[PDB]
This record gives sequence, C-alpha cells and structure tokens, in this order.
Amino acid sequence: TLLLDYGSGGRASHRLISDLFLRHFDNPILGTLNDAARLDLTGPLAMSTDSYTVDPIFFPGGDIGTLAVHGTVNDVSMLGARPRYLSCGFILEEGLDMDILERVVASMGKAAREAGVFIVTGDTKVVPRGACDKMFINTTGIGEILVDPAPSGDRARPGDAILISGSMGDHGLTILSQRQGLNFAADVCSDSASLNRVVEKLVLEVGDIHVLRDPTRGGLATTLNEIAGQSQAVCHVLETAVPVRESVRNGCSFLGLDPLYLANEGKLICILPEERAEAALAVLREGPHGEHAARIGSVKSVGELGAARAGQVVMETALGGHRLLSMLEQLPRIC
Amino acid sequence: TLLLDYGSGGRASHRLISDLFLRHFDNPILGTLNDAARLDLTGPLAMSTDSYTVDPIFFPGGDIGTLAVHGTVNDVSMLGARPRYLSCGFILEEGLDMDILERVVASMGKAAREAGVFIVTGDTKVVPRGACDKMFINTTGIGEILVDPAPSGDRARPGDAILISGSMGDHGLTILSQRQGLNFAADVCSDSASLNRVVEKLVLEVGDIHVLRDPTRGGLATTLNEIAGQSQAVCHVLETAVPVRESVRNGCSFLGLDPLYLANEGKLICILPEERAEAALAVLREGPHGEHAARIGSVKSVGELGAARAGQVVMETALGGHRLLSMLEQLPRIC
Ligand SMILES: Nc1ncnc2c1ncn2[C@@H]1O[C@H](COP(=O)(O)OP(=O)(O)OP(=O)(O)O)[C@@H](O)[C@H]1O
Ligand SMILES: Nc1ncnc2c1ncn2[C@@H]1O[C@H](COP(=O)(O)OP(=O)(O)OP(=O)(O)O)[C@@H](O)[C@H]1O
Ligand SMILES: [Mg+2]
Ligand SMILES: [Mg+2]
Ligand SMILES: [Mg+2]
Ligand SMILES: [Mg+2]
Repeated sequence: TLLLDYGSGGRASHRLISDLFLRHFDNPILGTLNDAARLDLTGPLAMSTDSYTVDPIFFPGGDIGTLAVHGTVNDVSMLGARPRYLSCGFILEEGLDMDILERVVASMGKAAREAGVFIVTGDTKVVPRGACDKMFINTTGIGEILVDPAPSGDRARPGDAILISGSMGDHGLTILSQRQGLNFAADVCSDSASLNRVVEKLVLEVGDIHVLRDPTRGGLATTLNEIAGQSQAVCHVLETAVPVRESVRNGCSFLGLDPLYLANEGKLICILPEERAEAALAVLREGPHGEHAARIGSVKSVGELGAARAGQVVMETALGGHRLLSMLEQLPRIC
Repeated sequence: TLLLDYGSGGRASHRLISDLFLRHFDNPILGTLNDAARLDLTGPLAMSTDSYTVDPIFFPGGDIGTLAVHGTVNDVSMLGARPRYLSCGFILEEGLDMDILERVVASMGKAAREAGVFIVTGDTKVVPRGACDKMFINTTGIGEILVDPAPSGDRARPGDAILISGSMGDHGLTILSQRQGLNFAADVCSDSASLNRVVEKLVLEVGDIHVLRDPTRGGLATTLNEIAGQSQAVCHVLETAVPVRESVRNGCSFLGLDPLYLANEGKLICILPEERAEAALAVLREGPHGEHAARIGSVKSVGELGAARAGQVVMETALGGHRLLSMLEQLPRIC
C-alpha cells in the first residue's frame, strides 16, 4: 500500500504529508509547510537527536512512534531543559502496510500532546523493497535550559546520592521476548514514557541536580560507567536496592539476560548532593513508573572504599560481596 | 569491519564516537558527550530535518555525507536564516566497510567547516545485515532567522521575478547514470554545495526576499508548483531561460529523463519584487554554480495571462507555445 510514489516528492508525497502527518501532529508551526519551521525560543537551549530501529515495531506498552517521541523528549530533559519542539524524519520501505504507518503516526501525535511538545518539521523518505526493514524514525528535540549550572555527565561529585526513577530491564525484556513469541507475564511491558514533567519539578523545585541520564542502550550499568568516567569518580551501587520486577528477573534468567544491562525507555538516573536526595526521591515517586523509585547508591572519590579507579562502577552484591559492573561486549534493535 | 558491537551502546560504541565522529567534527559543544548539546542561540530560529538515502553513496561531485550537511544547511537557509548547528543520526548496516564510514564522516566534517557550521550532537545505530542498505543519515539544522518578514512559500506575489541560482538536472542525472555505470561527460556531476553564504547576502544586502526554496525531489517543476500553490498564484517560466548544460540535456534525453523534474542539491529558487531582481541576480552570479544564475520567469495573478488557475506553473516553450508543468507520477534514492 505504501508505493514508491510517496517518496518521489510529487503530488502523492504532498498528500501523505497533509492528510496523515499534519492531521495527527496538528499545529500552525508545522502547518506552514515550508523548508524549515520557525521557532521562538529562549536563549540557552538543549538539542538531541536519536534514530529508532526497534524490532518489532509494536510491543506491549509501546511502539516505534512512542519510542521516537518519548526517547527524544527524555534526552532533551537530561540536560535540565524543557523540551518544546521535535522534528521527525521517516525512512520507509516500499510495500509497507499503510495502517502500520498510521498507527505509528497516531502514537507520535498522542505522545507529543501528552509531553506538551509539538512536531514542527519533518521528512519522509520511501526506499525500494528490501532497502530497509519496514521503518526507521529519527527525531530531534529542542528545549529551553531551565537552570545554571545544568545537569551534565561530568558533574557527579563525592557524597552524591544515586537515585533511580523505577524498575530496570522491562523494555529490553519485552522486545526480546516478543521477538521470540514469548509472553512471560502481563507484568512485563515496555516502560516507554515521557519524563520531562518529573525533570522540570526536580530541577526547579528540588534544585542542585548534578546528573540526569536515561539508561537506554547498555542499561543502568553502562550509563553509570559513562557518568563515573565523565566525572572521574567511582559509583557504588547496592544490588538489593536496584528495583527489578520478579517477573522481569525470572524472564531475564530464563533468557540468559542481565536486567542491569538491558535498555530502558521510561527511566532516569538522578545524581545530586545528599541533602537534596530525599526531596528528589519524593518527586521521583510521583513520576512515571515511580512506584519503584529508589536510592541505589552513592558517588565516591578514588580510593575512598576502595581500590576501584576513576570510571569504575562497583556493586555491593546481595550475597555480601562485590561485582564490578563493566561495559558490554549483542542485543540488536532493542530501540 | 563494522560489527554489530558498534551499535550496542558499550565500549566499542563509545570508541567509535570519540575516535571517529568527534575527531572529524571537532568542537567543544559536541565534545561534552552528554545526552544533549547546549546551544546559545538568538530568538527567532529556523529548524529543518532531512534523511539521506542516496544510492550510490559515492558519485562525481559528492557523497551521502556531503548531501547530509549541504542539504540541511540549505533547508535552514531557505527561511532566510543563518544555519549554526547540526545534529547527525547515523543508521548503519552490520558488515559495512569501515573506510566507507570514515570517508563519509570526513566529508561531513569538511562540509560543515566550509559552511561555518558545527555538528553538535549525534546518534549511531547499527542494524543487522540486510536490515538497511549500507547507510542512511539524518541531519537536523538549527539557525538564526535574519529578517522579518522572512522568506516563505506563501509569499510569492504578482509582479515578482523568479530567479534560479544555476543549472538544472545535474545531480539527478549523475546519480542515475552512476547507478547504470555510465559517464556521459566530465561535465556531469553532483552540484552538492552549501548556499548559506549566498542567502545571507541576499537577505541582508538585497532585501525584501519573498521566497527561497531548493529544487530537490521533483526538481524545479514541483517546487514552482509548491510555491504557486502556497502563494495561490501562477508561475510563468521561459523554457529557453532555464539553464541546463548541453551534456545534461543530452544525458537526460538518452535516458528519457526531464531535467526540470530531476533533483538538484546545490541550487535555489529566489522570488522577490521586480526592482530588487537585478541586484539579487548579481549576488546569485557570485554564489555556488552561479555561472548560470538567471531570471527564469515571473509571478502573476490568476487570469493575468492566462486561464491558468492558482497553483499552476506555465512554461512558454522554446518553440513559441506553452507547456503546463504539473507535479510527477519513479526515481528512487536520488538523495
Ligand atoms: N514525516 C513528516 N512529518 C511532518 N512533516 C513532514 C514530514 N515529511 C515532510 N514534512 C513536511 O513537509 C514539507 C515538505 O517537506 P520535504 O521533505 O518535501 O521538503 P524538503 O526537505 O525541502 O525536500 P526534500 O526532502 O525533497 O529535499 C516540509 O514542511 C516538512 O516539514
Ligand atoms: N554519529 C555521531 N556523531 C556525533 N556524535 C554522536 C554520534 N553518535 C553518538 N554521538 C554522541 O555520543 C554521545 C552518546 O550518544 P548516545 O546515542 O549513546 O546517547 P543516548 O542517545 O542518550 O543513548 P541511546 O542512543 O542509546 O538511547 C552523545 O553526546 C551523542 O551526541
Ligand atoms: Mg525533506
Ligand atoms: Mg540518553
Ligand atoms: Mg542516541
Ligand atoms: Mg528544501
């Protein structure tokens, strides 16, 4: 149903753009249909881009459209910014079921509305059969930075608490189990969700936020390694304090997966001084998936425990020992 | 050589990002390696996104990297803005020759430097063999609008001159002939080039620019139809005044192609009041490919010639008659 014609730039192209994309994204900035969108924005801005390649396109709790909006809304938010405007670049396979496209577009429209964001400008490329697997989406986000200094990977400092906003491993498990035709529990679905509202309240009401990051590819373990490395410190984490749903733990062990390295799509790590930790945690409890928000550890200077060097992540194990959480070695198209 | 590992988000991923992308894009905004780039920008902004799917990746006069930078720099420029900052989202096929990637990355770095632009933030997804054809790139551009009112597709008005910045059909012909192993002449190559500097001088020194657009997919004929439609006017064009290189004309007729509908990648249309037309043309002559900048026609009100309705494009033919230039019906992955 998606003919090559829709990517040629002619009459059918313009029809798809007006009748589908504009209809769902509905705003007068996009409606302009010019070579660029005109934006009125305040000053220090945050900009992020991500392409989305998730297989399958549809899964419990989300889809590629939901990922395309939430993930980019989230990345902009990690710099302590208020996301305002997104662009979307579709890459589509000739022959694609058109209802797949409309469902994905509908998901994006809905997600953007819920996040208080508009899709202001776009692109649509249709490639011949076989040139791509159904559909990829790139989204780029632009937002207004809310604080100075703003959160940054290099700002974790000794004595900081490390907070998590909810359960680990859910998204990664659900796509990997979907892809093998397995449903472990009703309990197991993607956590794809927008975190801009929790971040705004953290940054403006709690304050002094050092680091925000979303544990997507590589999971909690490789975002903690990134932060430890950028901040030249060591992250100490308590295994029992990292929330992982029983059903996720059980699904992960059945598939030989580690929930600490599986991509999440509706979660953040928040690092900040100890005296603000309790207030931040109170806020995280009210954010998406916040039933399971928790203090999971702390930041320490090199040689403080120790022997762990700058950039290392050490987990105190449930058995009373330790495990070094190093970066991976995999798990394709989980987002 | 491009292993799946480079898309997993682990140690090799971070190595590729630092050792290749950051090396070539070299700037302290990107160097931050955070979830978003921090940008200091003035006020009314222009934002555009485009994905690039050109096949083949390398061709006379450019490549996908050159297209990825120039095309997006150009689109931002069409709103009478100064492009400042780009993002890039790579989608890569497992197994890809790594020197292909480095050559493309090198091209992007070079193009961005020449345009006076920085690549500030990025993404890199690697998909399994067969999930995509080698490589796609999305780029998003952000720029500062230079004038109010700024150029817009809906601002062409009766009496306006229609100017072209150079020859038509070159890019489209070269990729289509490359793809069939044909070299028509040394004269025939992509025109992939950045137009931001010509646009800045047009907007600030000539002034009162009504419309700017780049005749990419669908070519000159379907951007004139877009503008005529958005402006609810009729574009009148003179066939003999539209520049098309002899070698391009000859290559197009040998392949059954129409140079007026073939994508260009280093060209713009400029529409503005008659009394500024000569000054604008003087500027266009000094811009990229400006040897062939020309007045090609004019904008007229409905019923002014006529009988052509709002949105129509009529070409006075070289033989002394007329041809309606309507939108297409194709030519895949020409960009
Ligand atoms: N998937 C989409 N979602 C939202 N808007 C879109 C989408 N695709 C295209 N558009 C909008 O449609 C208009 C035409 O876009 P188009 O991609 O044809 O312009 P262009 O980038 O100048 O041309 P080309 O991609 O052929 O070089 C633009 O205003 C663009 O923002
Ligand atoms: N192709 C690229 N060009 C320039 N910078 C890049 C590129 N790929 C990644 N980066 C940069 O590397 C850093 C890490 O990017 P990454 O994509 O891993 O972060 P993320 O988007 O938060 O995670 P994910 O894509 O796994 O959800 C970011 O600062 C990003 O701007
Ligand atoms: Mg486009
Ligand atoms: Mg992130
Ligand atoms: Mg990314
Ligand atoms: Mg354009």
